[PDB]
Amino acid sequence: SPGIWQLDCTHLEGKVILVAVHVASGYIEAEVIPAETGQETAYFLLKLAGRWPVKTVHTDNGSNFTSTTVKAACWWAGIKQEDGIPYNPQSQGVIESMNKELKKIIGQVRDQAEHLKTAVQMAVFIHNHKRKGYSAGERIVDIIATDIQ
Amino acid sequence: SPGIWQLDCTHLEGKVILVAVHVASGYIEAEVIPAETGQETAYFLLKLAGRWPVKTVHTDNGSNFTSTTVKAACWWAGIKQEDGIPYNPQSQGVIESMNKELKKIIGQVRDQAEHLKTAVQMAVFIHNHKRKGYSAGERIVDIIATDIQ
Ligand SMILES: Cc1cc(CO)nn1-c1ccccc1CN
Ligand SMILES: Cc1cc(CO)nn1-c1ccccc1CN
Repeated sequence: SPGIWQLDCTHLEGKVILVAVHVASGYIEAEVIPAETGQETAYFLLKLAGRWPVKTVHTDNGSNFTSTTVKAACWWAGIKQEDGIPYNPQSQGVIESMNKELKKIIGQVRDQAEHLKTAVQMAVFIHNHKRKGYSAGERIVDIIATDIQ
Repeated sequence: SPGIWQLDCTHLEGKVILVAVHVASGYIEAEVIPAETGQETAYFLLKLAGRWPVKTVHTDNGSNFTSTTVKAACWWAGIKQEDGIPYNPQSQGVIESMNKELKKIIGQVRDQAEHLKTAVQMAVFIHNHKRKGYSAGERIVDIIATDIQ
């Protein structure tokens, strides 16, 4: 469970926001992309896995699960590619709630930012620092550190 | 020291590679950008600080130190902006050695990847996972976790 991530794709301003959630902590990384292609998803996973110890990724949909390019990136980066079927039904609600929260924060910034990508990274910052009391950023580091030891 | 990062800008294929190094661990994040502007550097720092607890950044040059946009990003993200003057002269050598190493890895993968940005992220992955025996990725998490506790 320290190495389990879930992909999530949401839309805003006619643009695509690709999100990776560290399931145990709620910590996220995100990027704005023109469209969710296998290539874009593969590149995003490469970046993620160079930065955190990504053991398993639950893909956000069947197209990214099927994608040879995504499979190739998972092979390259040593990631077990899995489906994202909500066997525990609460998983749908959790992801939906996060997308709502993220969009709310995006709305709260951007009087401040010209470009959506800046607003999305501001939202990532606020989400990961928010105390709920530890933050998601604190939880992910503690979870992974405990695993190392 | 858990929160201290150093910026580093290096060049390859007529392109700019912007690197942030976590000084205590040797862990890095990097991106390819068309040119090192204040705007690009500011955005890079925003991304970094949303992902790791960035307390202090030693800027890579005087232009980024001076930049109002970089100063604004540091304000936004709660980062202390500092110079990168090598008061300890070994710091020059360390950064140069890292740039050499990074370019070497890029060369080793360059044929697997069409685009330089992909090769750079492969290099980030290899660098952060390399056992020296802990990896830089392991060291950064342990350093920050110990600071939290
Ligand atoms: C790791 C990764 C990211 C992307 C997409 O940018 N492709 N791969 C990949 C995967 C396997 C082989 C070659 C490549 C490079 N094309
Ligand atoms: C945090 C950050 C990154 C960048 C550059 O993309 N600017 N800022 C910034 C900083 C302060 C205010 C508004 C903005 C938004 N322009």
